[PDB]
Amino acid sequence: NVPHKSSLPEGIRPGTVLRIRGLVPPNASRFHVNLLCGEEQGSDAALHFNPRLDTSEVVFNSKEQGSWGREERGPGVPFQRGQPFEVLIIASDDGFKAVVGDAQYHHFRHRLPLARVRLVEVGGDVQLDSVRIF
Amino acid sequence: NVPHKSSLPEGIRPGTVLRIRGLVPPNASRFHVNLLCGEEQGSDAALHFNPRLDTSEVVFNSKEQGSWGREERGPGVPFQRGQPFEVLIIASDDGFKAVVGDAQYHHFRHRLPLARVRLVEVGGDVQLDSVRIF
Ligand SMILES: O=C[C@H](O)[C@@H](O)[C@H](O[C@@H]1O[C@H](CO)[C@H](O)[C@H](O)[C@H]1O)[C@H](O)CO
Ligand SMILES: O=C[C@H](O)[C@@H](O)[C@H](O[C@@H]1O[C@H](CO)[C@H](O)[C@H](O)[C@H]1O)[C@H](O)CO
Repeated sequence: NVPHKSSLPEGIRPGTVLRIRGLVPPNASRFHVNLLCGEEQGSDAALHFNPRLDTSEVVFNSKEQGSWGREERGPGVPFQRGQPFEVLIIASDDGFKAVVGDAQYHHFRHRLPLARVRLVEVGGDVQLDSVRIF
Repeated sequence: NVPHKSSLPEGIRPGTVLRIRGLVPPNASRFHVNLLCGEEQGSDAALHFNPRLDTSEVVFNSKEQGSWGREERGPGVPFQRGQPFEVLIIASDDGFKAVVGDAQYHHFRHRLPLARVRLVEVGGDVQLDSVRIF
């Protein structure tokens, strides 16, 4: 599938909503949504949101200087192979709210300053219908 | 039609998202989304968002101590009688972003402080499928 990768040169601020609509392929392993602080491979990640169909979990984390932080896991897995989905990633002063379907799923407190984010990437085993930043 | 009215006793903040899904009746005239600062119908309004199918405009305004402020109008009318719609009202530190469909429609600067909001009303000529505060 074609991934999404787009620059946020003015950054994101509290009140930013990333809306992602798509379908999990029937043979999917994992896909990811990253909010990154640079363009180079290995750049710091303010948020890594990683639905894992192969291991029935959704992992949240950050990355600084090449190292992963403490993993946070949401409750259950609100994604199914072969099914469409809608995700909101909502930025506040305190963190990122992940909404899947009709309910908040998990809240990830900021570890890196939000002002460091300047790129969004959506990739892995996912068919994207739309990616929008409001 | 059945309206929505729910309390926000803790107020709202940058990163609050109101997601409204519904259908505009085929003979609709107007409907509204209000963020109010009290429990009475005449309570101050931090946001009054008023799609008007009868006069082909969408009006934004605030109300304080019984008086309306300066009206703001969006570009065109992204609603149609008989059609379903999705609206996001997204709060930032600077204002409310109104998203309709796949695009930001208008940005309305705060006239009232966010901390004063404590009620959300959705009513008028509209059929509501979902009202959520994220
Ligand atoms: O934590 C242990 C779990 O068993 C597993 O989550 C971890 O995997 C990485 O997790 C990263 C996010 O913390 C990121 O997703 C990366 O891509 C993954 O390889 C570990 O490295 C070990 O397997
Ligand atoms: O032609 C534009 C007019 O300015 C018209 O829009 C005004 O309508 C009110 O507008 C309010 C929001 O400003 C709110 O919607 C109220 O319910 C409406 O009666 C009123 O006739 C005069 O103030």
